[PDB]
Amino acid sequence: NLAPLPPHVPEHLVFDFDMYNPSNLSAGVQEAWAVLQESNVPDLVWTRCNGGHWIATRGQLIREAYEDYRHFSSECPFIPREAGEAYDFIPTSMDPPEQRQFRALANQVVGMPVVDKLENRIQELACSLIESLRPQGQCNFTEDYAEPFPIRIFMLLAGLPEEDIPHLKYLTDQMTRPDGSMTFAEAKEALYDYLIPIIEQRRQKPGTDAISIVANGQVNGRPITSDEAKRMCGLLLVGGLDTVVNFLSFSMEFLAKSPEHRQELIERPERIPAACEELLRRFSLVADGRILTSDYEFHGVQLKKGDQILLPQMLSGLDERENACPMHVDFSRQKVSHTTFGHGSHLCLGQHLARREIIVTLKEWLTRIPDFSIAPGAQIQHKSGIVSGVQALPLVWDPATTKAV
Ligand code: HEM
Ligand SMILES: O=C1[C@H]2C[C@@H]3C[C@@H](C[C@H]1C3)C2
Repeated sequence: NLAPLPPHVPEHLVFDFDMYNPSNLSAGVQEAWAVLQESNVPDLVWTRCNGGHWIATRGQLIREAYEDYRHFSSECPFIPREAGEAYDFIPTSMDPPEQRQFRALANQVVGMPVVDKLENRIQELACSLIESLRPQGQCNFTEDYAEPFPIRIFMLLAGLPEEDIPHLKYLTDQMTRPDGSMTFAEAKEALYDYLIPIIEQRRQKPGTDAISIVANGQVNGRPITSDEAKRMCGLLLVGGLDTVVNFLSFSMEFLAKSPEHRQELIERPERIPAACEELLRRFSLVADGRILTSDYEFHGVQLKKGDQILLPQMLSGLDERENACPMHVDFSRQKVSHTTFGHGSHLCLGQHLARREIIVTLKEWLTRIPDFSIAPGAQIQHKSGIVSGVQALPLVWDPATTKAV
């Protein structure tokens, strides 16, 4: 289901890439996308899939377009257009200067200072989860770790019931990796139905949790509106529930297949941080976009007002012009170049938290379970979308090679 090519589009710029179901999926999701960067592919393509939209294929263009909010508006950041349109999250669906007051409040909630306060819990949960798995000699890493670890931390931060996870997680997933089961607007509303009463409650009676702080915040000197708070909290949820979770499964699938990479990290822990960045570059997973505010000519291509463009953050650090031998994982790259957390005014406030969680996982897993692999005859499936993911991750190990801490 291809949409008819609009008049302004040169047919030589056509490359029908399905962000929800790319052709090379079996190879790995990063590998499916990376098709976009082959020699046969122009820098700026038009896809007839998912209603028709441009895609920038190179790090140089992606960065440029991210910097340029004047032309590339966040007002409609998701594809398909109906999704982009229903999209009302704060501060993500706003351009500067309006975005700033909101970002500033989001940052109070998820920023460094919060990470620093949550450290011991992050550590405590990881060690608790891993120690619990260790003696088993096998898990479902996605379900057994990647999901609980980050989500239980977020639930704790937000002051929400762990019981709500399954419902919440389903809804967040419909938004990034739609099933057809629900439209975006519907998923969005259900999430909002959830949030509304909570916000009310926290406006009347303030906690110290993330939601209580957002609900009672000041922005441009006056108090945040209930609708505003609902719109920030909605984003905080998708961020917390759908990001780190997918990231850890890609990284663990790689560690499982690469003993040499595991060893390195065991012997020379001083490299953990560097390895983390390199994993963030290699297993990049987010792709959203922007909307043209007007007619514009970008790198010789005519963009029309209202066109959407996908600016795949995942792609920048996969770009040969940015990284020599991109698909190769090398812990000692002189320069790890990526835009994994985005670029421009919308750079991820949740990045400090995301790194702390990744570094603790790596440190803590490798300590106790140094030797593991993917289960004999399990087939690892990737899933593509706004945020890509791994279906299931069956791991096996010999209990006897583990170390109790
Ligand atoms: C590996 C993990 C993550 C990745 C790769 C990631 C990626 C991104 C990207 C690419 C953007 C900007 C998108 C755009 O410009 O439209 C973004 C923004 C944001 N992310 Fe992260 N995210 C991650 C984890 C988190 C976490 C754990 C949270 C906190 C709950 C979070 C909260 C946010 C927020 C609040 C923004 C909006 C900032 C603004 O609009 O000014 N993210 N993220
Ligand atoms: O609306 C969202 C923004 C862009 C990406 C990452 C995070 C959660 C979802 C998908 C921030």
